[PDB]
Amino acid sequence: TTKANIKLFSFTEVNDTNPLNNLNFTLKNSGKPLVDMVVLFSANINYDAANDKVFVSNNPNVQHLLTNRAKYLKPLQDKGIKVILSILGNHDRSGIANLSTARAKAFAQELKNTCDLYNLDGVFFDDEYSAYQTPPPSGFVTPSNNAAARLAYETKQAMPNKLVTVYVYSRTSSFPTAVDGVNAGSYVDYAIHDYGGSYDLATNYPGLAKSGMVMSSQEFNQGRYATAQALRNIVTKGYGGHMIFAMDPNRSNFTSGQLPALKLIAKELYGDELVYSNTPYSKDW
Ligand SMILES: [Zn+2]
Repeated sequence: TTKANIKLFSFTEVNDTNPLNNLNFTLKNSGKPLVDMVVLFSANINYDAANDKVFVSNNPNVQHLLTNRAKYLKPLQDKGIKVILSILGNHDRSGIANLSTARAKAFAQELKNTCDLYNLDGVFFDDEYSAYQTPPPSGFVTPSNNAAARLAYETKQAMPNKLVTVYVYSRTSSFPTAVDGVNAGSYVDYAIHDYGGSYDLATNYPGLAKSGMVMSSQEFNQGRYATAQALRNIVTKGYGGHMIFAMDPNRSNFTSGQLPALKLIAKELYGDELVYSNTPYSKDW
């Protein structure tokens, strides 16, 4: 009748897959889409040495989708699916976890600009691949969860109506110290576990409610799947979401690995049945 209030996050590797594939899965009884949020993986954080500015760097694949958002993103949004832009390190001195307070304020502004320009629903922070320097260059600090917390906090302040989501990994795995006297629960909307993670996040992000905790993420390319027991645990403990990374009906493992997992999610999380459309969406770029 109605879809359970457990959000399914689907991370689409834009270098490989068309995000419209997220439309191909429906819940038989409720008639609703299986996927609640699509994360475009991923844009990058980069440093412009000339203007000493940190900026959102989009590779040709991300750019393609943003540029053509009426084609690739609007159809998701029209169905009520939220579209989130991931931000990842990109081999230079800048990253998610080493901005000074001033730089964090400036980057949060950049994020806000990007989200406004392309009508994005929020961001996902993943602190990986930056080439952090020692000692820290000018306007950068030693990488730390506290510096990451500052960025997440400034991002929320810049766009209070949009989603701020973080990875339970590296320096965004915990924000135990208030920022300007505000707790994590006040600026983080969702914290997403690394593959198979299932522990409670309340102490990692003080103030974060169970509804903001995304558990036992699956990796559909590598074939790292959740058990039925792990999914039932989400329902019985009252957690708010689940995540799947790199779903792609065009990959050779779809029938043998992906589909059975998607059917298990429909059953265990939503107590319903999966309907797969069988609509081709290829990387047409
Ligand atoms: Zn690279």
